[PDB]
Amino acid sequence: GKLSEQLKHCNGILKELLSKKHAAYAWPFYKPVDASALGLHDYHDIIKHPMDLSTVKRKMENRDYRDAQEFAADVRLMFSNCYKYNPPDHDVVAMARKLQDVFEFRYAKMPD
Ligand SMILES: CCS(=O)(=O)Nc1ccc(Oc2ccc(F)cc2F)c(-c2cn(C)c(=O)c3cc(-c4cnc(C5CCC5)[nH]4)oc23)c1
Repeated sequence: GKLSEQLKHCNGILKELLSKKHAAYAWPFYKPVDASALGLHDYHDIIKHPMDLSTVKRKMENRDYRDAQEFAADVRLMFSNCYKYNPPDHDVVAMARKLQDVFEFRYAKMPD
C-alpha cells in the first residue's frame, strides 16, 4: 500500500481536485454522470468509457494505479468525455476546463 513518489504526487492532485477550493467547478465530476437523471440522450452510446473523480478516488485508495500515466489517462478521459458529449457553450464544459487547468499544471510538476 505504499505509493511511489509519482503516485503520491498524483494523490495530492486528486485531493486538491476534490477540495473545497475547487468545488464551484468540480462538483459535476464528483460522481458518475447519471444520464437517466439528466436526460442525456444517447450518453452511453456516445461515451464508451465513463469516468469520474469517485472512480479515480476508488482506484487510488485501493492502490490500483500502476503508474502516474494511468492516473492521468483516467482524469483526461473524464474531461474528454465531457467535451465529446456536450456543446462548446455548455456551463459544464467551462467547469471542466477550469478543473483541467488545475490538473494539467499540477501534473506537470510531478517529480520525474
Ligand atoms: C455529480 C454527477 S451527476 O449525478 O450526473 N449530477 C450532475 C449535475 C450537473 C451536471 O452538469 C451540469 C452543469 C451545469 C449545468 F447548468 C447543468 C448541468 F446538468 C452534471 C454533468 C456532468 N458531466 C461530466 C457532464 O458531462 C454533463 C453534461 C451535462 C448536461 C446537462 N445538460 C446537457 C445538455 C444536453 C447536452 C447539453 N448536458 O451535465 C453533466 C452532472
